Parts: sequence; structure tokens; C-alpha cells
Amino acid sequence: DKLLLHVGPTTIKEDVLVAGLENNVGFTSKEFVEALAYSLKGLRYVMGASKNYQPLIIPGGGTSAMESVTSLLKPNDKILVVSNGVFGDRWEQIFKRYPVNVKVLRPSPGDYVKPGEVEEEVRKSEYKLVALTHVETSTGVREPVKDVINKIRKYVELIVVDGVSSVGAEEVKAEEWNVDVYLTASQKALGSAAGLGLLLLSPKALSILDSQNSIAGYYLDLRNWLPVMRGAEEGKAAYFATPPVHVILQLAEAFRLIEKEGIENRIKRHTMVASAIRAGLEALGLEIVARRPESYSNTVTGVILKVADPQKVLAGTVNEGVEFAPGVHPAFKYFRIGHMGWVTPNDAIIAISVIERTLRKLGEPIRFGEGVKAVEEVLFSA
Amino acid sequence: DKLLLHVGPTTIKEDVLVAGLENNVGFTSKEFVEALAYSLKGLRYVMGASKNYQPLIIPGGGTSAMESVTSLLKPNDKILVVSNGVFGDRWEQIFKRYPVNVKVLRPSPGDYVKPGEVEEEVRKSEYKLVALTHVETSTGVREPVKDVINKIRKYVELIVVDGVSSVGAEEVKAEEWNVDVYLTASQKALGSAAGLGLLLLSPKALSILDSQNSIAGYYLDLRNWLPVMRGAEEGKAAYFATPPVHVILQLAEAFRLIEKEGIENRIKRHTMVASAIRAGLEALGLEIVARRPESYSNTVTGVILKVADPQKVLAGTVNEGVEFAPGVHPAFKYFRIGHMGWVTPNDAIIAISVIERTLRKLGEPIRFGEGVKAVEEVLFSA
Amino acid sequence: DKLLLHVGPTTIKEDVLVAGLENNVGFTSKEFVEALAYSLKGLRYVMGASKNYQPLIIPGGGTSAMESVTSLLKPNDKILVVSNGVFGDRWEQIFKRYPVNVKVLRPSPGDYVKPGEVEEEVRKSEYKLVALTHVETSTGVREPVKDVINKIRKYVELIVVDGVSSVGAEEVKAEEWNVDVYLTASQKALGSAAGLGLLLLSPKALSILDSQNSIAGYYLDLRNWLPVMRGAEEGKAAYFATPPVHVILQLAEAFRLIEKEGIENRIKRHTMVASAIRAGLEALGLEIVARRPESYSNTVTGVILKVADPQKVLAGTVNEGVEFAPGVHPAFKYFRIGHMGWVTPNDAIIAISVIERTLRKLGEPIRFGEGVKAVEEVLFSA
Amino acid sequence: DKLLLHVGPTTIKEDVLVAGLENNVGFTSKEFVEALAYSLKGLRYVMGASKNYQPLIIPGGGTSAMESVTSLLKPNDKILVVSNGVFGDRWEQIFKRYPVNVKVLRPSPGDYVKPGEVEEEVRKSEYKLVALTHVETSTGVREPVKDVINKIRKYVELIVVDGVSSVGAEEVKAEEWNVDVYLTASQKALGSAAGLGLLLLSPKALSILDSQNSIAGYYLDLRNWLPVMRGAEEGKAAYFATPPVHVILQLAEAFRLIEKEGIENRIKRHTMVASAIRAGLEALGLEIVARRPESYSNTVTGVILKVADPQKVLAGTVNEGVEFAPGVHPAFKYFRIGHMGWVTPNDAIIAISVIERTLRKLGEPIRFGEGVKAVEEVLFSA
Ligand SMILES: Cc1ncc(COP(=O)(O)O)c(CN)c1O
Ligand SMILES: Cc1ncc(COP(=O)(O)O)c(CN)c1O
Ligand SMILES: Cc1ncc(COP(=O)(O)O)c(CN)c1O
Ligand SMILES: Cc1ncc(COP(=O)(O)O)c(CN)c1O
Repeated sequence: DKLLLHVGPTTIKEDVLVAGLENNVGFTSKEFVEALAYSLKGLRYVMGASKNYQPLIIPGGGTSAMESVTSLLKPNDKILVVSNGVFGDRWEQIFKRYPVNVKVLRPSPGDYVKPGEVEEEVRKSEYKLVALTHVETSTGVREPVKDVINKIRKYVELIVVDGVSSVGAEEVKAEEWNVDVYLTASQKALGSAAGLGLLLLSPKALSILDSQNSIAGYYLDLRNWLPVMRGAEEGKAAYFATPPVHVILQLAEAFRLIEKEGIENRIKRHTMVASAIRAGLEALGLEIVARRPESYSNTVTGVILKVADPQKVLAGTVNEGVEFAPGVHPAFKYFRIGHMGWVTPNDAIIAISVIERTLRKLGEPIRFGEGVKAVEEVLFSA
Repeated sequence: DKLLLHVGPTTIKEDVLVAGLENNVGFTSKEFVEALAYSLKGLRYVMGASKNYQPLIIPGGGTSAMESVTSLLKPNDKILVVSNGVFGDRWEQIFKRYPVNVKVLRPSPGDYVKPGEVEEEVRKSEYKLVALTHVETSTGVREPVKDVINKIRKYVELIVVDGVSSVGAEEVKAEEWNVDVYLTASQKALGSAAGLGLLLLSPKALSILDSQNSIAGYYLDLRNWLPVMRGAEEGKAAYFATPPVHVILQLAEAFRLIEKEGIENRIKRHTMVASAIRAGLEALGLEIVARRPESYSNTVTGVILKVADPQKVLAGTVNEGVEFAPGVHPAFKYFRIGHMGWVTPNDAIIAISVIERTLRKLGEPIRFGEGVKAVEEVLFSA
Repeated sequence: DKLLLHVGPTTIKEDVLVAGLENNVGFTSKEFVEALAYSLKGLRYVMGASKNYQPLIIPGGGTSAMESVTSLLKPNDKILVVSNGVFGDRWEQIFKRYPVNVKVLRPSPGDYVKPGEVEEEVRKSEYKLVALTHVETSTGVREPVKDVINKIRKYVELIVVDGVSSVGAEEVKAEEWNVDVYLTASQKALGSAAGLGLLLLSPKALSILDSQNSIAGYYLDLRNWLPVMRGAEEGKAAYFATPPVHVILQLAEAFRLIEKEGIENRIKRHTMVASAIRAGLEALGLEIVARRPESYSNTVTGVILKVADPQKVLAGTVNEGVEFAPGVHPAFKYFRIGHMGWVTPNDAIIAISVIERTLRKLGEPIRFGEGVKAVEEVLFSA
Repeated sequence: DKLLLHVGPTTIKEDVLVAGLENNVGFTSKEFVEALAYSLKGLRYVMGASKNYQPLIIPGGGTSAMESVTSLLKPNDKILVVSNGVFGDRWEQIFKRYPVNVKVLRPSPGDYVKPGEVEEEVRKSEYKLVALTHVETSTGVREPVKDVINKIRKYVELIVVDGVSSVGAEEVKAEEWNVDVYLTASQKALGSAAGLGLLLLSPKALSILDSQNSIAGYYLDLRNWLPVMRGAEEGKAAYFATPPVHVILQLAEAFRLIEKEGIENRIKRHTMVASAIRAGLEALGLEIVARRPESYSNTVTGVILKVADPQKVLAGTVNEGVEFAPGVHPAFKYFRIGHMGWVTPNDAIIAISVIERTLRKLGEPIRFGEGVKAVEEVLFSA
């Protein structure tokens, strides 16, 4: 019966996986072209953008989408990374491989960089590109990206947001907020199979691709994928390199279900489920990793353990039918709950119940019983 | 009932697709680790290599596997590409993005570069790396890789072979032939879902990764994927970047079926089917694109059309229940047959039958009836 | 790659089987009710009947549908069975269990009972019920049911036709021809999973169910299933006994595909494929079991073997990737080809090719080569 | 994400459904014969019986298996039915169609017939057959079958038990308890797809089939299915009437999983889950339909509603992601929980949570919060 409440893949709807069972479909096939076109439109929809913004779906995942941003860069370009933890630091790790200049702002552990501190930095020095993380998966911290952008937009040429753990769950307004690259992956809050990175580009980013050279490699140069994406939307097949055909069939079904629910409702569901889970944790007397309550993400929650060993908690919860994620930040001793994608009020009950039973057996100080009760309470106020 | 006799994906066995229907599996899951370990061993098996050779399975496909070879290179390295057509030329297109020096040898259209000509060139200039294409998909031409390598091995540091349209269908002996990188994709003669590049590295290539810097980017630096692969074989999960989890489940099932059939039998099946198809084409009085009979690949055959329009043949054959591939070489007017993966003697009958009926309707001069008869004859001598 | 060219199940379309993958559907579920209603309408469509005719879908298959006809009978009722072989004789075997009087007409082996001979019998004696077989699966013989009925309609109270191997492949006009019960199964020319019998009742048969007692048992009394069928069409769930829920989901998808193709086209496809196969057999110099050419059914062909052992032919063809059916009539030494459901021109080529190769190996006198050629010829005249 | 906590089908494991995706399997196919043989052995295993007891798997379900017991009867035979409700009464409804004499014992509503009362009746009159219901699905009442049989065995010729809602969940010892027919269906505690009745016959029942005539019809005469079952176990195909081939593939996979878990563990799991659910109901202050605690079945629990309308509860719970079953007994106002098959401790938490939230909204007097707490408590004492 095992539940996957991990950081992605999470539990995938059966209808989504089943869409990948076509034994005679390839990259030129009519069924593929249609699924690709449909998914490109789905991307515009979940990110809040009109047809002026160009969607791309490329092989790999969040990390390949991130590296592909080098398609917009030239040697010696100046980049500012606003990093709240592991995945903010990945921008720096990627850019270390390229002839570019990188400055990184970091907050105290588990905190977030204030919009004021980013504003101050973009006024001090001239940046070609600013990189933000919408939800930092290592700590469960959501950056106030709208607030940051409103402040910095006029000082910088390009703004990119890693929405890998946010798109499909948190409010995203790529066009309204004037983001140049908003990216995500297939296996998180979109709730589909892994193997794709997804990007939405502003007209300004698109102009760079159409008119300038870049420092990109071959596979991850977005100029190489553009003909494939443009073609698909005009109902034509084009070939750059073979895409994950069947993973894209599954993505199109995920997007069908997302449009059926509606993005607003889907955001509200994530807010409810996450608040319900956080109520349960607090009632138990457990501390959340994220330092600032306004930054509690609706996809990931870090749970601090004062006594028990996170490793044993994880081994134990799998035994009781839920796979959670390990905590990977040197400043904290914790584990993570992934609550995203197709997550329901019932998943919130199971999560807090499995946490209660596992911690009681391992001798972590908690208020047994209080957790599920607090969850039920929040779910009732729906 | 439509047949996919394309260049990859081709028709995928139902058992293979079904293996991807596990809705609660992620990159740390025990089921994933096991499928990854199993597939890594399968790779050693289909490429003819002992445990001293290191397998890697990365996201994307043949093009990402090819680009990842930059992990073995330094600025100003000298590379020789032996190119028989489109996919040989892709090596040059990739290496144009990197600070390296590239020389390319090309034969007459539809021919292949003789081992003597490669020998001569590696004696004239000192090369860090030589790139070969086992089967050139654009023309259906198989390079005598063993013969080339026996001649050049002592003159060059590193030898890589693009086995994208050969591995799982043609004889491959990576260790015996002393190849440093043998690569392929998931969606060709392996007969699985698209989304993966596969590589097998010699101890010498492995030593470079373990001890030297390179010109690689981030996502395609093989050093970043090595911990994941090493870990999986020791039954441990490790994370670099999310792999196409469910595509890997499918690959492990493909490898289970391959081991059941046996690699030698599988090679024999491809040889039979391809010879049977070529007999049918010849009986019809159709010319094959590949110039030299010793190079007729057992995965792809280019079919020259003297009168009818290839585009119309393709539209027509889909109507009669087979999707073939377009011919993409400026020197020829043709279409391509993909005969690889799970292909059977019965697929050979259908292919030549659908070709007969389609060409008859479009007015291409052929000997009606003779095709299927010649196919049946070859199949009967099994 | 094995082909199932048997008498039912035959090869099932993937889309049909996949429709059965819903892990949370039961007999009251909205998805089930909808599939049941849809299939009941599909039944009216493939049998040529308006809304005045009542469809029923019951558990089991052709034999349970046949036995359920006892729902229309009283003790001492007089029945005439027109039997062309094994499945005509099944009517008598069923009715032997009931307090009824049965007379059977039979022709010479492999022949059919002429409409004149049935007319003569219904004039001599008064019958409550006449039972016909549309296609007799043991011999491949199609009875001219329209001609029989036109002659006998005025002399008899009730006419039932076993369309198990005819519905979905041969012309069926239940209302126009004034049939009282036309029945079939799910696993034949409808091309779906086994586990259901299907019946279409005239207003006169329906009046019997609504107003009279019968000799029926419990499970197979159609009066017990009527509330379930009527309910489903009015969008309501009702319970008699648990039906094969998921088999019914698959049937609804089969009917979706049938309506997409159109019944007329589907009949034409079966006629083409069967004629193509018969041309191949004749060109080979093989004799067909059915004695009279006007009775050659378009779903089944019996193939006489003069020398080889049918058992060995069957073992051999499975080896070459096609499962045919055994010949089970004491008067003949033969095997059977099932060509029904999703059968295509390509299946006809494979069938005759596999027959040629298998017979050549076993030393049955045939004209090698001529078979496939004659098939191709008929397919070309499409 | 909807849960099916109904009376059968319940939620089916994905592995089980997937086993039915084989598009080229029929009744003579080697894959079918193997699945049938395997399932017949599985039946002996879950019912506690050696090879002397004969398993049969027939089309339809529990009602067809029940009617097939007429295969053991002769005109004027005397039958005693011990009926605890709806499905006990079905025995009488079936036997009303046959030339037999039926006496029925019934207890007060929601109670059960004591072994003493059955003993008294079998001493007063001589009975050919006694029919028992192991779990009466309408009320959730388990009959102490072992105790009844120990008392009556010497006074009656044949004993049959309807184990439709018990086999795979409750202890069953058919051989040790000397039962002549123990029957069930595919879609209940076995957790597979609907479409099959399953029966296990004693040597004495088998002797009747082999040596005597009966009052059975045709399709449900077990003598007609015996050659099919005997054949399959000796690895040979035989044909009586087409079985639900793909449903049988699924059943064999269900039995594979059952053997993996072990029958004793599976019984313990059902006991735990059911006790946990009953604790939750009691903590809420809800009354259970079953009158006598020793008879609380571990597959079904009737829940009495004092204020709210059962119909609205059912409509509401579907909305909150669980489908339960309606209450169908004139003496009570209630709904039913099905907790059987693949049911887990986590399903118990969800069930009582969904019940709490739904009842709170409809104004049924309950102790909010107390339910889940009591469930968690029982699960923790595992
Ligand atoms: C915020 C964030 N950004 C980037 C990534 C990298 O994504 P991927 O593993 O798909 O390459 C992740 C990893 N889940 C992530 O959570
Ligand atoms: C010989 C050859 N090499 C490289 C490639 C590129 O592979 P991919 O499309 O999977 O990136 C192909 C494409 N079929 C190929 O056939
Ligand atoms: C003509 C005919 N009638 C009746 C039947 C009985 O159908 P079933 O096996 O589904 O009970 C068959 C068997 N395929 C048949 O071919
Ligand atoms: C105890 C009992 N016996 C008999 C039956 C009848 O079974 P079916 O609906 O499969 O015919 C049922 C129905 N669930 C049952 O629960």
C-alpha cells in the first residue's frame, strides 16, 4: 500500500502512468506531436502566461532546465544567485563550469534572503542575470519571488526562477511578474513521470535565442530545441534529438487533469493540505526547519528531530507504509515531508498518523493523539 | 494494428511498457536501485565486457551520451571523427561547442571509411580521441569497427564508438576490441522507451574521470553520474540529479528479455530478418542505399526510389499499417526501413508486402509478387 | 510476437485491454454504469435494431446466453433446432436438461440446412421456438438466416439465432429480419475480453419476460437481469448478482472502436480479409471444409489436410508465431483459421505465409509461393 | 484518489489488474492453462485442504457457484438453509427454481443461528444438504461454522458453506472441518477482478458428480467443468465453454500475492484492521449492526445511524474519497464498511477519519476526535 511522500517523484495518478502505454508511438507520430503541443500549452497555463511566452520541454529534469539557461549568456556575463540552500547552490555549481562571473547571497540556515538585501546588491553592482529559487527543497523555504522581482526588475537584464518544487502548487505569475525564465520539472507538483525539464521564456529571452550566440553546449542549447517546440504547436514534427516520447504522453495526461481541476483550486488544495500537516506537527510539539512562518512552503516541510535518528525514522515509516525524504542540510537534524501533486486531505491524515506511531516507538518527545486531531480540525474548516 | 518500423522508438513489447506502471517508486526506492543495478549489468552483457568496464546510464539519449564524452577531454585536445553520414557529422556539431580541434574523414555518399584510411590519418597526426559510428542510421551503413581499431589502437589515446543503431543487434565486443567508450540509447535495438543514454567505459577512460579535470559542463560530466552508478551496484541509493525512474524500470525489463533470448540468438535474429528484407528488395528490383554489401547493416536499410515520391510512400505505408522513416541524405532519393529490437520474421513479410502494395499504387517500377516470395525463401532456410 | 488466430479470444486491441485498468470501480460506480449503458447501446447498433429491442449483457458467454433462452419457455414447449454441427448440437445438449420437446434437422457433414427444408418442417409440425446458428464455428459454415426466417416467420412463435461467431463481422439485421433473440459473446468478432454473453430481445420476447413464468433456473433467468439493464440505461445502478465489472469496461471500449470504424466498413473488412485468405488457400491447392461456397463464413475457415497431421501443424504454427485452432468434426481431418475482430489485411498475409512454411516442412502437397501471391492480389483489388 | 471500501470489488492491487494485459492468450494457450492450474492450487491453499479435495473455477461469481450446488441434488431432496440475512435467503431463492424441499432457520435481526438450534433441526428431520453462510454480508455477521459442523456432521449427507465474504480473510479449514462444498467469488477478500465463482469439493461431493445424475441445468452442472479443471492440473487444455480467460490471469496473480504474504498473516491483518475500525466506531459512540460481539466479521461492519440519512452519508463519503456500501436490511438504518482483500492499517485510519468528517457535517451525534485516536491506539498495539 506504500505511499510516496518524497520530494519527486511523489505518488503518480494511475491515469497518468497508463497514458504511457502505447507500443507503436515515436517522435514523428501524430499522437506524440499532439501530446507535445498540448503539454506546451499546459505549461503556459500553470505558469500564468499568454502566447507571447515560449514554452520548451527538454530531456532530463530541473538540473538540465537550469543548465540550459547558459543559452542566454556570453563569456564574462555577471550573475547574481540568491540561494537559500542546496538547490540555490546548484546554480553556482553549474555556472562554475562556464566562463561567467558569479556572486551568491545566502541567509542564515533555514531562513531566506529578504527582497531588501537583493535590491541592495543589484543597486551596488550591474548584473546580466539574477537567479532565484521559488521553493528551496532542502529546507522547505519559499522565497517571496514576487516581492524580490518588483524591487529588482529595473536593475537587471534577466531574471530566472527555479520553480522545480513550486510550479503546480504555489501561485506562479510568470508574465505579470515579468520573469524571463521560469522553469520546473515533470516529477514534482505536476505529478507526472520523471525525465523532463520545462521552461517558459519571455519575449526578451526569446530574442536572445533568435539573434545572439551563447556559451551553451550542444544538447542543452535551447536554440536546438526551439524548432521542435515551434513545430509541434503548428502540428508538425521536427527532429533535434530523441525526446522521452512516452514520458511526454504521461505529462500531457497530467496536464489534462490539472486543467480539469483548475490551477486556482489546485493551489488551494496544496495550501489546505500543507496547513493541515503543519498544524499536526505543531500540535505534536515538533519544530519546523523553515525559520520564518511566512516562508513555510506548501510542497515540502522539514521536521526537526530532537532525540530520534532521522535514518531510523525513515526506515520505520517505510515499514508503516509511507516513504518520506531524508534531511540534507548540515545545520539541522531532520527529515522531510513531500506534500505535492495529487496529494489529498487523506494523505495529510496518514502522514501525521505514521509520524506519530513511528516517533512514539523511537522515543521522540511528542504529544501522542494531538497530531491527527489538529489535522482533522484544519480539514474540517475547508 | 500499425507497425512502427522506424529508427527508434520501434515497436516496444507490452511487457516492457508495463514494467513502468509502478505509481510509488522514486530514485531512492529499493525497486529503482534494483532496476538500475540490473540494467548496468545488462549493459556489460550486450556490449561484451567484464566487471572491469564501467557502465553508466544517463538522461536523454544517444546525443547526451555522445556529448558526455567531453568528460574525457581537455582544452586543445585533438579529435578525429570518422563520419559516414548524418550521425557521424553530429560528433563534429557537438565538438564545435567545445575548445577542441576536430578533423573529419568522410567517404563517398553511402560508402564507409576504410580501416586503411583511418590508419593512415592516425599515423600522420597525433590524436587524443577517435570517434567511430558502428551503424550510420542515415544510410544503413555498418563500419567495420573491429578492423579499424585493430589498426589504430596503438596510435591513439582514446577510441569511442557510437553504437546507437547497433547495440543489441550487431556483434559488439567492447573489451576484446579495446574500446574506451561504447555508447547507445534506450529506444533502438534494445527496444525500450526513449529517455536514456547508455555508456560503457574502459579502465583507461575511468582513470581519466577519477584523476583529471575536463571541459565538460555540469549535467553531462560523467564524474557527477559515477557515484550514482557505483552506488546502485552496491545496493545503495545516491543522488546527483533525478533520472527518468520509470524509463529505467522499463529498460531493466527489456534487459531481462534480452538475457532470456541470449545475445547471440538476438544477433542471429537481426541478421535473418535483415537478409530476408534485403532479398525482398532485390527481388523487386529496388536498389539499396548502402554502396558496399559487406556494410549492409542489420538494423536499417535505405531503399532508393527511381520514380515515386518518398513522402507519398511514407504517407501511404502508414495507411497500410506500417510507419517507416524518411530518407535524409542529399545524395539519395529514398526512404528507410528500421528492422531492430523485437523485430520478427513475420515483420519482414509485412514490410515487403506493404512496400509492394504501396509502390504498385504509386507507379514505381517493381516486379510485383517476387518480393514476398524471396522473403519467404530466406526465412524458410532458417 | 505470437498472433492469436483462434476462434475467440482472438488478438485483442491494446486500447481494449487497457480500459480494464481501473483499480477502484465496482457495480454501483459511475464508471461502470456508464460503460454498461454504452455497451447496451453498442449491442443495438451492431445487431441493427431500434430502442424497441431490449439488450442484455450477462455473465459467462455464448453458452450462458443460449441457456438463458429457457427464460422464454414453458414445460412441454416444442423446439426445432437447425444444426450444422457442434454448436448447433449444443442447443440440443442444453435443452436436454429442461422439460421440453426437441427436434433437430442436420445436413450432410460440412453442409447447411436449406431454408426449404426448415420451411417444410415448420409446416408439418407446430413449433414454439426455432433455433438457428448464424456461423457454425466447427466447420466455418454460415447459414442463410435471412432466407430461413423469411420463409418460417409466419409458422413459429419465437426465432433465436446464435450469432456468437457472426455478430460484428457479418450482416445482422435483428429488427428488419424479425428475430426474437439474437445472441453473441464478448470474445469473438466483437474483439473484447471473454466473460460475457450478449442478447437482444424483440418486444414479443420482452412481453414473455414481463408477463409469464418460465422453466429458467435462477442465475440464467433473464427476468433477474432486466432490472440491471433497464436501470443502467436510465443512469441508475441496480444489483442482481455481481457482473464481470472490468470485462464490461473493456467491452465498452471495444464498442467505442466499432462505432468509430462503422459497422458497414467492419463487415467489408471481414469480407475482404476472408476472401483474401480463401484465395491463398485455393492457390495453394488446399480444400476448404465448408461444402458450399455461398456458405463460406467470413470469421472461420476450415482447412483440409490430405497428408500432414493437424496436431503437428498446430504445434508448428505456434513455433512460427501464429496460434490457429484444432479441427473438431469427425467427418474431416483439418485445422481452423479464425479471422475476426481486429483482423487486418496484414494478418491475412501472415496467416497464409505461416501456413505455406509449416506445410512445406511437414510434406503436405501444396503450390509453394502461390498462396501469398493470391492474397496480395485480392488485397490489391480493395 | 478515491478508496473502494465496498463489499466487492474492493480496491484491486495494480499488479493484479496488470496481469490481465496479455493480448494474445486464449483458453488453449499455455499461459492460460498455467494460470488456471496455479489458481486451482491457490484455492486449496486459502481453504485449507489437501489434494483429495477438488477445486473448480467457473464463470459468474458467488451466485453461480451457489446455484451449481444443484449438481449434487436429486428431485425431492431435502435441504436445510441456515440464513442470517440477505445472502442466506438467496439459497432459498435459488432452490425455489428446482424440484427440492427447503426449510430455512432464521435468527433475530442481526443475530446468528446457534449451533444448538441447527443440531436440534437436523435431529428432527433428515436432510440431504445443509447450507451455511460464513459471513453474512448484509449485517456483518460471522456464523461459527466449525461449531455448527462438529454438531451436525453425523446427521446430514452434505454440508455447503457460502464463503463469498470470508475466504481470504477469515480462518477456513474445509478438510479439517469436513465441509463438502466451500465456495467463494473472485472479487471479495481474494481482492481480484469480478467474473468467477470458486468451489472446493470433498471426495464425497466428487463421488456424487462422478457416479450420479442431478437436477442441474447445463452451464452450471459442475460435471461439465470437471474435465476442464482436471485437465489444467495435468497441464492439458480442455474445452467446455469459454471461461473469463483474462480474469483468470488476474486471479493467478492475486493468489501469487496471497501465498507471498501467507494465509495466516493475511487473516491476522484482517483481524487487526477490523478491530481497529470497530474501536473507532465505538469511541465515536456509534452502534454496530451485528448483535453478538463474538460474531463481528472481519470483512464487513454495519454502522447504525440514529439521525443522519445513510443515503447522504454515502453521497458525502464519495466526495471525501471513500465509497462505502448501502445498508440493506429492513430492521436497521445503517451503512456498511467493507474492509477486506488488500486492506491496510492506513485504510482503517482513512475510513474512520472520513466517517468523522462526514457525520459531523450531517449532524449525527458523535464524539469528534475520539475515533481516529482509538484506531491509532489499536494499530499501535500491533
Ligand atoms: C528546487 C530544486 N531545483 C532543482 C532540482 C533539480 O531537479 P532534477 O533532480 O530533476 O534535476 C531539484 C531536485 N528535486 C529541486 O528540488
Ligand atoms: C547513429 C545515431 N547516433 C546518434 C543518434 C542520436 O540519438 P538520440 O536521438 O537518442 O539523441 C541517433 C538517432 N537515432 C543515431 O541513429
Ligand atoms: C457458434 C458458437 N456458439 C456458441 C459458442 C459457445 O460460446 P462460449 O464458449 O462463449 O460459451 C461458441 C464457442 N465459441 C460458438 O462458436
Ligand atoms: C455472502 C454473499 N454470498 C453471495 C453473494 C453473491 O455473489 P455474486 O454477486 O458474486 O454473485 C454475495 C454478494 N456479495 C455475498 O456477499
